[PDB]
Amino acid sequence: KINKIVNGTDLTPHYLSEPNKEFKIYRYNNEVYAVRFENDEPMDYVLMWKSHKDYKELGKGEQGTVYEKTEDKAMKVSRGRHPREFYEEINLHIIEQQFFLKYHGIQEHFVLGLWNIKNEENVYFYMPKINAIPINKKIDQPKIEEFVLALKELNDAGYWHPDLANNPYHISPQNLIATEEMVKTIDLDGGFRYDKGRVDELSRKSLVYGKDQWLYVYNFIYPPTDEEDHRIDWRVPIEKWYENNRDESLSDNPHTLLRFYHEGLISLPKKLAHDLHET
Ligand SMILES: O=P(O)(O)O[C@H]1[C@H](OP(=O)(O)O)[C@@H](OP(=O)(O)O)[C@H](OP(=O)(O)O)[C@@H](OP(=O)(O)O)[C@H]1OP(=O)(O)O
Repeated sequence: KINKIVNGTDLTPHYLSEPNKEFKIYRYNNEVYAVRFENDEPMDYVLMWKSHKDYKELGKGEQGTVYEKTEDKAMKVSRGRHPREFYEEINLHIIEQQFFLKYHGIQEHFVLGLWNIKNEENVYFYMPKINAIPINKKIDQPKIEEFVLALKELNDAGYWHPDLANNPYHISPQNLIATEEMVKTIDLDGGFRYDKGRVDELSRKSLVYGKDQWLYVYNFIYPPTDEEDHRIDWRVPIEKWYENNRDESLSDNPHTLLRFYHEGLISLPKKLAHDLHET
């Protein structure tokens, strides 16, 4: 497919800054791809969305207005005003992140896309359309645990979600989507967050919360209880540890996770505790 895809329709000038030495955008068999080039030769590809070469509203509110351009592709209009080069840089980072997701087989859990900048005064965000389904907790637990373990794999690599769980006291469940087979997360039109070398108080705290983000989401949905089956407040023992272990996260110290887990102060996915216990 590699060589077949690069024989398709070149859409690069509509998304990335021309010319780009590493990434191109191609259409091939009703599929838009992001192709990665090395030696000036194509090496790998990632699928972005399906193509069909007043729209219906899919949503509107805090996160912005999303339309239905086609039945396989959503369109999120931009609210801010920025230069073209601002959305091009975001696209390049999304593509890099998109490859990471592929290499680790977790791409299905995260809805990414690309900002279309061919009209600088009409910039919208294309992404796959997904059919949401009211998420349950009693029966969807395996799917939710599979997403949390995927998000942990993301957090361990330095990436975290910009609007899902900024800290133990903030959660945006609306950005958790359940489908027939799995749980996904949306509101990633800006890509994932990552450290940039800044050391101010806000950026250092954010980097700690970013590595334990997966833990906050899980404990918000499945918090621990006592013998009376009353909700144990997991936030307090976690924050207490943070204030006494500056610039250190719980994921980076697996010995403390299992300790808080056996002590009944935090909840962990089923597979994580077993993989930490045996290994
Ligand atoms: O004529 P183009 O410059 O190549 O633009 C097309 C066009 O979108 P617009 O003309 O509205 O900008 C297609 O829509 P149709 O005319 O076929 O209805 C759309 O294909 P979709 O049907 O899926 O919307 C396609 O977008 P894509 O092929 O990436 O999915 C997009 O090309 P661009 O991606 O460059 O905007």
